[PDB]
Amino acid sequence: SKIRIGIVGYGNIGKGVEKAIKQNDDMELEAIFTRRDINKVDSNNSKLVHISRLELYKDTVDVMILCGGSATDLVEQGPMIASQFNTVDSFDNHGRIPQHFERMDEISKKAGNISLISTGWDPGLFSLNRLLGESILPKGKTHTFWGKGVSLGHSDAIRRVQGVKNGIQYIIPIKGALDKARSGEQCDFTTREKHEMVCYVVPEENADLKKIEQDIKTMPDYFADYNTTVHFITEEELKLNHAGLSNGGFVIRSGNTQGGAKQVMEFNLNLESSAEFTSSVLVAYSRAIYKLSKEGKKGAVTVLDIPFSYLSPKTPEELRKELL
Amino acid sequence: KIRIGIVGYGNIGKGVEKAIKQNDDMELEAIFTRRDINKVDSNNSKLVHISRLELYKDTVDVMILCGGSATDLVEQGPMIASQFNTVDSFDNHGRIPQHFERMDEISKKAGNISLISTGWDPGLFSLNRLLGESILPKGKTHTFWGKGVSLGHSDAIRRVQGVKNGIQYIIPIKGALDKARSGEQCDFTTREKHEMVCYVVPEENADLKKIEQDIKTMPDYFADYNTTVHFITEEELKLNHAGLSNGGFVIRSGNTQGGAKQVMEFNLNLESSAEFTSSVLVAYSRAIYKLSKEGKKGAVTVLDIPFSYLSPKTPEELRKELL
Ligand SMILES: CC(C)C[C@@H](N)C(=O)O
Repeated sequence: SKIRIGIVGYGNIGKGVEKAIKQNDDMELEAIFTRRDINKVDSNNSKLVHISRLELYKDTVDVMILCGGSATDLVEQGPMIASQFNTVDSFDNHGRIPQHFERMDEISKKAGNISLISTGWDPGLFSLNRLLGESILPKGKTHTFWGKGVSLGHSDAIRRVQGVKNGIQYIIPIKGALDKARSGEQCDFTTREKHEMVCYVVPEENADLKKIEQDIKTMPDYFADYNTTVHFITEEELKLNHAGLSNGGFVIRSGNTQGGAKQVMEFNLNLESSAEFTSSVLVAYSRAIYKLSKEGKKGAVTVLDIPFSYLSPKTPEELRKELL
Repeated sequence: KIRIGIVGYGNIGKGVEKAIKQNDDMELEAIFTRRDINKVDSNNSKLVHISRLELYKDTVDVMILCGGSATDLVEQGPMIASQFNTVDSFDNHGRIPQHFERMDEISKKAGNISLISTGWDPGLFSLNRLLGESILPKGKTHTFWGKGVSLGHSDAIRRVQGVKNGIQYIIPIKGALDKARSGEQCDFTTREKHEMVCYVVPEENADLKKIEQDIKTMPDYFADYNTTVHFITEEELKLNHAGLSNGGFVIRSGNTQGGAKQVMEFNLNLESSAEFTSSVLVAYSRAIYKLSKEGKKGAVTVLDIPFSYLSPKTPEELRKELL
């Protein structure tokens, strides 16, 4: 009697979900729904099933994990899947979450299913800690930094600069800003003080390195506001040391108690593989959604509504005995 | 609007009183002391003798037990829970299963809800231990205790012979902390994570100080740690060791299929441990108030409470601001 999981999208995240499931004995992978012609994408990968056949699994999948491979799926179609299954997604457009919730709630609701939106680390785990922090320390500041990680957008930008063969960009929290937050001295940070950007560029033969550097550093919207460093490297080093699959970040609540005493709470992640971690979180929440659906819960939910006890396959007593 | 009653007025109780002031949606109804009426009327303030607890029925939504004493809670807890929704910070991990059972039985009878073992540990750290092993099933969880007093160990020493008053500190080892943070995965011994430093005021007859080294051999308390010992005057203990600060770390180091290193960390750096613990109790009282109005009865732990219940903001507001 294991939890039957369905995967939609076979990009890095779906690949990770399939992986995570192996680390979860109480779960089985029923199928991987893809758009690519399964016929040519091998056949020994017995779990692969074409997206056109999704509906045929309406009764064999307990939780459908949406790992949409960037397109219309990775934002629009989950609503179509919620109409048929209990789902879990990591919709990451913070500004549009209120709307995504509205829509998903209606569907999952009248369909009698349950849909979990925006889980992962941010949104997801960082969200939970932002809430915990301001809930426990009502008087204070909340600072979220996004650990060393790539920005697809900024990388494409770098590529539009004259004389740039190829390149990559990283956003990195500034240590000095972290140290001050970690100290109880409450304060607000300017954009320039929280994060710095680091680019590794492969120049064309003869290109005007100093020009490229400034073209990137003074680039409006993307870099103008941040201290940016440009390192020039070869195509070999680019491929070897900048796969760009890692990430991390910090959530810090710097506050004071009534008497004025300093109190600091911090939560952070260091991810060698950002995608595999997100997937692991997706799977864990799948366990929670399964329980919830069985309890007969309906509508859309966020990690903000789920007790941590639901993320574990252990019983209530085992937890209170082992972890409390 | 949430009417809070404080039971006990030590450091935590004082802390709850202050924290209530940081919550516009909450009101302090009274502070219950064990002190004899033989005080000074009430000395003004919100102080009320414990004997009058019964009288506040239907005028208190949540009783926050700031008694401070695991053993006292064993009996007093059920007592209160039979009359009010309660919130305590029962900190004896080893006996939490028993406390839950007792509090559960009672609270269900009276139709009330009792939240036990909240605080930073048990409480917040328990939450992260769970989150940690839930997201990274394959890995190792390590908990450290920042640098501060370890109350229990402070009494165990006060029970020693030639000692009449003393204090101890628990201190994480930078070396252990870094390894944990390296996603290297491994097992640590008690002696590898923390060292103990004691400060004791002896002399019950200038008593044998070297036999006071019967503290370093104390089973379950020291001996498992490199325990450094010092002796001082009780003036040098009040104006030098008002150990209010404390902190800790919960590190989950693990690997996802394929061996990629994944590290999660939660830590606290508290200038005033008690006050922090107090803010946690209040935040959770809000959650208990809500569950209460929803009709939940019986005992619960932080593991059963959705984080959204700790905030006075609405669900739509949280999704918009924090999600
Ligand atoms: C839209 C995202 C996939 C990439 C964007 N956050 C960026 O880094 O530009």
